[PDB]
Parts: sequence; structure tokens; C-alpha cells
Amino acid sequence: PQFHLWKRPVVTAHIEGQPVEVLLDTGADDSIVTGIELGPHYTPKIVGGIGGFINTKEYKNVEIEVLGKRIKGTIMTGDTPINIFGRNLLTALGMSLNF
Amino acid sequence: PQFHLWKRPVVTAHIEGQPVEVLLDTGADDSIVTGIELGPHYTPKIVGGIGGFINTKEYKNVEIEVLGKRIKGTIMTGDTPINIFGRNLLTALGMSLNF
Ligand SMILES: *[C@@H](CO)COc1ccc([N+](=O)[O-])cc1
Ligand SMILES: *[C@@H](CO)COc1ccc([N+](=O)[O-])cc1
Repeated sequence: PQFHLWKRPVVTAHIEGQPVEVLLDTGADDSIVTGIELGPHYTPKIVGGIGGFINTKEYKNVEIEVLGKRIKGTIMTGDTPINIFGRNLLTALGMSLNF
Repeated sequence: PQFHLWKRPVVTAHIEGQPVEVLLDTGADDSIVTGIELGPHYTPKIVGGIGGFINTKEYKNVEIEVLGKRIKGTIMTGDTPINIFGRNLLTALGMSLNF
């Protein structure tokens, strides 16, 4: 199945049972979500994007249900204006960019 | 043909004959390049990303050669740390996200 990119490619994902609307982004190496609570077992990171960088909390082996599959992967939480699933997860889901 | 996302999906594009290395990004609505010179016929814009927003120069109907096709589309130039082709162009190229 595939997303045609006329509209933003957005899905609903369950991260540790919490539902979140995420943008699937081939231009992110990482995934970063906000408004989810995931533990005190994190390592601090800073990731950069267009306007500069942000502080994040890297959480490993989180549980994620999306597109009828349950995968485990690294998620960061931080003050992103949009939740994205980077390439770290898109590869876990077998996604390719096709033309 | 398709990109498998184990590596960043990067191509070389010719924009008004200038070669530029670009990241194909399904999470960008817009394309923004730096280090290219494109005219004084632009409209000012500001686009936001992760660390905040940036000032851009929107140029319309620019000439772009990429993946064996010559398309025309809107390109912005501004101080991006990475050059990306947003969804405005990926649709011009018939790209879908497949799984
Ligand atoms: C597309 C979605 O906004 C942009 O992706 C990136 C911007 C900046 C960087 N970086 O500075 O490393 C990577 C990806
Ligand atoms: C993925 C590549 O870095 C991120 O894409 C976006 C970040 C932020 C926004 N926004 O604030 O509208 C859009 C896309």
C-alpha cells in the first residue's frame, strides 16, 4: 500500500499504549514525539532541524503499534511542533520511497 | 526504482544548471536549498522546522533536472543546514512512500 504525497503522510501510532498522530518523514534520522510520558530511563540528546536545535530525551526499545505492526525502537520526546517517525522507525516498518 | 531508507535518500539535482546534493524529505511541504543564486524575482517567506523558523526567498517556476526529468517548481533559498526537496517537488516526480 503507499502514501501518495499530495497530503502530509500522517498516521496514528500507539506508543506504550498512548495514541499519537505522527508524520512519517524520510528526512529525519530520528523520531521525536511530544505530549507522551515515557519513563525516567532516558539519555539526554539535542537534535537539530531548520530553525536550530532542541533538547530531547532518548528512550530505547519503546513499544510502538502502527500500520498493523508492533515494533520496538528508539523514540525521543521533546518540544517538537510536529511529531515525526524518522528513518530509524520507517525502516523497522519496511517503507521505501518509490518512483 | 526506490530508495530503501537505511541511508539518507540523497540525490544530485541541477537547479538552473547549478548541481546541488538534496535530501528527499516526505516531511517537508516546501523545498529549500542554499548556496544557489536564483534572481531578484522572489517573494520573502519564513518557514519553521525543529529548532525554530528561518527567512527564505521563494522563487517560482525554477528549472530542475533530477532523476532523469526536467520539471519546473517553487524552490526557496535560505540558510538551511541541509538542502531538501519537500513534497511540492516529490509529487512532481511521482514519488510515493510504499510499504
Ligand atoms: C525535512 C523536514 O523538515 C528536513 O530535515 C532535516 C533538516 C536538518 C537536518 N540537519 O541539520 O541535520 C536534518 C534533516
Ligand atoms: C522532519 C525533517 O526534519 C520534520 O518536518 C517538520 C518539522 C516541523 C514542521 N512544522 O513545524 O510545521 C513541519 C515539518
